[PDB]
Amino acid sequence: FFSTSFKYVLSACIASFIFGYQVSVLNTIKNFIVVEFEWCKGEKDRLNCSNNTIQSSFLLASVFIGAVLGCGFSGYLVQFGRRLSLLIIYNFFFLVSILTSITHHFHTILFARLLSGFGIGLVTVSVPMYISEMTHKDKKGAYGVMHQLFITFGIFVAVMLGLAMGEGPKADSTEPLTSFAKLWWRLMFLFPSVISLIGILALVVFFKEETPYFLFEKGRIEESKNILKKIYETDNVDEPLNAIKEAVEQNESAKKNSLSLLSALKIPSYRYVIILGCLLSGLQQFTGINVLVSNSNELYKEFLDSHLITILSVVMTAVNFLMTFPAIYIVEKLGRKTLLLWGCVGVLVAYLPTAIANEINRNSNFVKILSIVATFVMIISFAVSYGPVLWIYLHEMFPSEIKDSAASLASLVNWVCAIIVVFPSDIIIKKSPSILFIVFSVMSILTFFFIFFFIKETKGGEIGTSPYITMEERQKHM
Amino acid sequence: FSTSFKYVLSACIASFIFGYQVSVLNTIKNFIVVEFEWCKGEKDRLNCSNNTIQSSFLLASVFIGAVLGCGFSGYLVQFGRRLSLLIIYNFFFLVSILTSITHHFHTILFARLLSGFGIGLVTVSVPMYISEMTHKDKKGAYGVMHQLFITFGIFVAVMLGLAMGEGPKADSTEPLTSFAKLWWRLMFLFPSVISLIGILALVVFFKEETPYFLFEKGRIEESKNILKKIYETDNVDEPLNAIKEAVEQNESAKKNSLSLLSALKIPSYRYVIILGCLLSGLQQFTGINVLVSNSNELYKEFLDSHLITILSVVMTAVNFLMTFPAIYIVEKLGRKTLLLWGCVGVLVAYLPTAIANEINRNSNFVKILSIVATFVMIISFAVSYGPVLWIYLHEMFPSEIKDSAASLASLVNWVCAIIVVFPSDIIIKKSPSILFIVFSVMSILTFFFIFFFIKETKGGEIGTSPYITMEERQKHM
Ligand SMILES: CCCCCCCCCO[C@@H]1O[C@H](CO)[C@@H](O)[C@H](O)[C@H]1O
Ligand SMILES: CCCCCCCCCO[C@@H]1O[C@H](CO)[C@@H](O)[C@H](O)[C@H]1O
Ligand SMILES: CCCCCCCCCO[C@@H]1O[C@H](CO)[C@@H](O)[C@H](O)[C@H]1O
Ligand SMILES: CCCCCCCCCO[C@@H]1O[C@H](CO)[C@@H](O)[C@H](O)[C@H]1O
Ligand SMILES: CCCCCCCCCO[C@@H]1O[C@H](CO)[C@@H](O)[C@H](O)[C@H]1O
Ligand SMILES: CCCCCCCCCO[C@@H]1O[C@H](CO)[C@@H](O)[C@H](O)[C@H]1O
Ligand SMILES: CCCCCCCCCO[C@@H]1O[C@H](CO)[C@@H](O)[C@H](O)[C@H]1O
Ligand SMILES: CCCCCCCCCO[C@@H]1O[C@H](CO)[C@@H](O)[C@H](O)[C@H]1O
Ligand SMILES: OC[C@H]1O[C@H](CO)[C@@H](O)[C@@H]1O
Ligand SMILES: OC[C@H]1O[C@H](CO)[C@@H](O)[C@@H]1O
Repeated sequence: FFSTSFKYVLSACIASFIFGYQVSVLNTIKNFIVVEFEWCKGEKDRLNCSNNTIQSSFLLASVFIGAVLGCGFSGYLVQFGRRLSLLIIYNFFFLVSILTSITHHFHTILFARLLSGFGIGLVTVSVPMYISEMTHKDKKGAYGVMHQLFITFGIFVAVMLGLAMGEGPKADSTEPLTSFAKLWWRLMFLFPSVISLIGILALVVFFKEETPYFLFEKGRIEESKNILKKIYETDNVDEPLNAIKEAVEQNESAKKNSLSLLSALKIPSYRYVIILGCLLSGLQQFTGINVLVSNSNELYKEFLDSHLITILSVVMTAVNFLMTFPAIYIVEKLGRKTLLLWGCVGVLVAYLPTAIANEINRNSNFVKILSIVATFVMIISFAVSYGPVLWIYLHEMFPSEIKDSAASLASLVNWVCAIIVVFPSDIIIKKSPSILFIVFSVMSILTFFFIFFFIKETKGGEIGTSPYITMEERQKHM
Repeated sequence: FSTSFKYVLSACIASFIFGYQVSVLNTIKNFIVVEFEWCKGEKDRLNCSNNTIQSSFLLASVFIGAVLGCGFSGYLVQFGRRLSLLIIYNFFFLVSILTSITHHFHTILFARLLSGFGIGLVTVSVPMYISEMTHKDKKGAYGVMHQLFITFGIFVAVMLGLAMGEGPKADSTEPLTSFAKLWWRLMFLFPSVISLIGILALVVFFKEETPYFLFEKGRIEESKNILKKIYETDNVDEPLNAIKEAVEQNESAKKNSLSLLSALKIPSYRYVIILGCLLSGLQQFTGINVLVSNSNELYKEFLDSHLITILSVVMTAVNFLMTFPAIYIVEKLGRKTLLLWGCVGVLVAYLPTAIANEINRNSNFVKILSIVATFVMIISFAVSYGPVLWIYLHEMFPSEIKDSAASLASLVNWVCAIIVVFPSDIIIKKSPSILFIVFSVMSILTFFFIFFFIKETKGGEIGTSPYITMEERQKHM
């Protein structure tokens, strides 16, 4: 259904779109910066050299480290508001897009990409929590899948705009880049400025209210009543205010007992749910998803040419975008634990045979075809499950007293594990893919058993509840 | 050097960064011109048309950013004064970082645009913070600290550029020294370290907000606490009542929906608003920013490179030394007196030079007269108009529009900088007699405007203005 809840969640999905677009737009056009910026002007080949590898590694380290920092600071910025965080995100990305688009050196664009990763880190926490507190509880997951839905649409859009370009600068060539190339790569960088302005317009014109949970939590009880009546489309909103009123009584009880996130870590009951979130969020990167997102080109560069890789990237990202839709219906109909475990199964289906085949014959044609299609398996499984479900889960698994802080910590762990996985995986897939893919298979099975034994279902809960800490296991202790 | 002094110095670190970011670009610009190679397609590597165009753009970006920063600081300060200082510090930390690593005209232009945004934030936030963290009897004396450290920042900026050689020759082609390629980025970055120092100072010792704002927003007991902290005495009910009346006038004004534009329709408020705008913008018609912005362009014609070095150093040092006497005089004499004497001084500086250029444009003594007249103008501005304006704008408004109108006037100052400096940069190139006679006419006009319209504001309680009286503020619609 397209309700008021849906309009507001969509308002936040613009920040989600900027998330995805900034994740992938660098990789879309990086050959053209390598040529234009003359990173390899001393070697025979202009797209591949020592200098390019070094600096292009840093241009990803920027995104990931800035996302670590941005998720860390999202915990203290959301303290001062959710809708505020969306306006900060939009106003921030507007300027960072401008700067990225006007840089003429590796340092300025490294700075701009680190700022862009900080924006990513803000979005990761801000948008899913906003959707968590701005939605009908029955539809928390359906609309939380919209977060990842629009992230994926951002990636797909970034890939689609690059095809308006010339689809390659000759590497062996000494030919300067086309004027339209030199322009459209900067224009692609700047497009998110327009998108940011659109988000700001939508926030300031139509969707002015903040989340009912927050307003009730900060004393403005009648503004809570108003915006909750507006997301629920009725004057009768007793039960959601009961959810919010009890969760907020819990927040202030905990703050009376001085239960900061660190103090809760000295409490076992809270520490268990916290570390469960940390591990579920850090394991999302052990799929190698950003090994494929960052090095979508570098992986298949051994056995494929430019045209097929263009088409591959397009259909890969489009399949990614189209497989998030089913998750909208699955996350709610089945449950989150269910879809998560099915995702593990899909990723194992993908990785184990590539490991086996590479162990048989790395240089096999069957191995190359199998690599292509196993990649698509990983994508179809990731897009319909873990992707959406993690950001849905993290803002439903935590008690109200540490709901916001714990979510930011888990998102920080997500980006830190991205650092852990992506950068060594591109060393190992170069050396021995069998080691890599057997590790990812074992991680699929390990994560499966972890989720099966420890991870509990979270569908349908009111705001500020956890299946890990009952009500009495948290008020009296906190 | 009371507690109020500690708090105002905490705010004056931002004033230091203000001045530094203002003159640091101009101090080392030759070096960037050589690195970025804006004029390499000619025989002369420092002087060409493209340099003129892009340098004018860099200065205009700073000015436009200051306009935007003051206008936005009006809306920012309602969320906090010390908050404005924090946002400014973080902002300039990262802007100094970016300014330091720029390698193109566009990135450094964008960097200076943001630097000007922070400039405009400071221009409004810092004088207000000092206005509300000090004794009502010492608002002016501590308000000079703002401009005192501003001038100190310009002095530091010019001083550090001397550690360089100033050997990016116009006739040479020799590549810049490694230390030279390093030091101007280090100078752009130094305000990052200074921003860190300021953030530290604010967050550790000077945690409390201003009493006026705290009472404006409900924290009455914390208003009392920080009031007793700055005043070093607990029974300070009189400042609390000044705040109570100003804040009650604020709440009653918002009750009738008094925004700045709503006050513009009531003549009572519109009068003091346009007085503020005019007094604030008239500070720029002294030609002070024509000299600060185009310091080298004025004396490159009759002065050599080393001679420009010493002249800039000593006039900037004089600016800084002569901002000190205002600290005592603003409180001993008042603002109107010191303003009128400043107009006198500026006329003494310009009018002899104006007539002298018509006497003999190419006179050996006209150059000497211009040097002495420059120092007369510098001394005149630094001790009076410079310090006094930002003191005046945060005492002359009723509290219903105190912050909003203060921000509007501080904005107008920067708009007038644009209206003056660039037409001045073009006119002084043609006929200094006309420009100096116009600046002298402006001295006379400013003198009479201040003389007839501008009232004394010393000793007024916070939220008090000599233009609108307490019962007049009540005048029901
Ligand atoms: C977050 C972004 C930070 C990027 C800058 C990190 C420090 C890089 C060291 O300085 C570099 O030294 C080179 C000569 O040695 C110069 O060619 C180059 O211009 C300069 O930048
Ligand atoms: C206490 C919370 C109230 C703040 C929200 C009020 C409505 C939205 C205002 O957002 C505006 O977005 C612009 C982006 O261009 C900013 O430039 C501008 O400064 C800011 O005012
Ligand atoms: C409140 C005191 C701190 C609790 C310490 C954490 C260990 C107890 C948590 O129970 C867990 O329940 C799961 C059922 O879903 C089991 O599968 C799992 O084996 C078990 O560990
Ligand atoms: C879920 C994983 C999705 C991975 C998608 C990452 C996209 C980055 C791949 O860059 C590709 O480089 C080519 C030139 O080299 C371009 O022609 C092409 O447009 C672009 O797509
Ligand atoms: C985290 C990985 C994301 C899924 C990608 C699946 C396999 C990608 C193909 O890899 C490439 O093909 C051969 C193996 O198939 C190797 O010989 C080659 O060195 C490797 O670069
Ligand atoms: C109150 C008036 C303040 C005016 C100060 C303006 C400073 C900018 C002038 O540039 C000067 O040019 C030289 C090379 O061009 C530099 O070496 C020198 O350090 C610098 O000072
Ligand atoms: C890149 C350098 C690191 C930037 C970090 C910015 C400083 C954190 C924000 O400041 C804090 O805001 C609170 C407002 O309530 C105050 O309570 C507290 O005293 C103050 O310290
Ligand atoms: C904002 C102005 C500050 C005070 C003015 C005095 C210092 C500048 C002097 O001007 C310069 O010296 C001669 C004027 O006597 C002219 O020959 C020359 O064309 C002119 O460029
Ligand atoms: O969907 C692809 C992206 O989503 C994840 C976060 O949800 C990122 O790590 C990944 O690059
Ligand atoms: O030191 C003089 C400076 O003060 C004025 C602001 O009051 C600036 O324009 C000028 O650079």
